[PDB]
Amino acid sequence: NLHPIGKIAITSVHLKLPILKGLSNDNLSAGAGTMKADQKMGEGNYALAGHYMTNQGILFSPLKNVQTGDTVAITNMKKVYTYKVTTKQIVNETQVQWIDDVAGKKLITLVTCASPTEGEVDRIIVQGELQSVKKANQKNLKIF
Repeated sequence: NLHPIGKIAITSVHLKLPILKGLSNDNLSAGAGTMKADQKMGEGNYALAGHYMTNQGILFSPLKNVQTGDTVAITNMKKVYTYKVTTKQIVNETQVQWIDDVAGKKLITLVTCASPTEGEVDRIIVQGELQSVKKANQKNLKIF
């Protein structure tokens, strides 16, 4: 009853989660929440945040194991957008610049806490560049 607007797959770390609109605590506990009101898949910098771990278990923690070169796919069930990871950082929560649109680039930015410890101030950032956009068919949707 959070009404997902998509799904995210990172095959390299066996992550498959719903994409939800906004960073409600429920959204962050269930999957990847859109960090900006006006972002679109395959445009500017598409920013997604998820909790490191929930009561249930691991959620966006796998981001710590993502490597430069790994593929990240998102879909809205119209098109499938595949990104290639270009960097992974541990950064301070103050570094808001990481989610900003970057002129002439099509980026995805994935954010989670650097650990599950209470009052964690650092964030794992995985960022990638758009490699392909497809029609959401049988072939392209298999990974979700």
